[PDB]
Amino acid sequence: GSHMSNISLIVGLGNPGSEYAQTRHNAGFWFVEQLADKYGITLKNDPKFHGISGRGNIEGHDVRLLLPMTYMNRSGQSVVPFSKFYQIAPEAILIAHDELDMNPGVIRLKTGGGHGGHNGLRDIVPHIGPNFHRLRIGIGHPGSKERVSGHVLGKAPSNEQSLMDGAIDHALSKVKLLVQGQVPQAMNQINAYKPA
Ligand SMILES: [Cl-]
Ligand SMILES: [Cl-]
Ligand SMILES: [Cl-]
Repeated sequence: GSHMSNISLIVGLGNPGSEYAQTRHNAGFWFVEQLADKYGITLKNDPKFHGISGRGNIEGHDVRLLLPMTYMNRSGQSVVPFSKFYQIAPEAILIAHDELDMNPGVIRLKTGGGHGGHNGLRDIVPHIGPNFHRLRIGIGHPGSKERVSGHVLGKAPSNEQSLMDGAIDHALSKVKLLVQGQVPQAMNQINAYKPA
């Protein structure tokens, strides 16, 4: 199983299919796919856990990566059984997700808290509790609430995409701290990111 607060499972939230791959609600997929390429972790089909998943070495630590293929609001149907099967406690999980309550180009590491309205996190917290870590990738808010599906399922304009891409890149550089259990330092260094 996992061991303490060394991060050993990194989940990226999103929806499957080409039609959703560039949408804001796939920000977590972007981060995990980029992380997998950085470290040479193969993301392969994982039908048992309704996802795409991988396993490999990050900086001397055995780490698993998971992209649920459930659709966002059923993400727990992948995350929960996967984490349970591999005996990964919440404290060793990082979930990367889009965050409506933060600007494009803002990124933060958070431990605990609720779903903040995010329909993927909403499907996970009831089962494993809140005590996992989150990489909150700011995407902005559309203003109004009847309109959240339109914003998160949109493809950001180029300036906003560039801001998110820079924040994600910064966070990739801090995964070494996370897999080493240096959550406080990683939090400080991630949360200090500015785009310019
Ligand atoms: Cl959705
Ligand atoms: Cl935060
Ligand atoms: Cl969160």
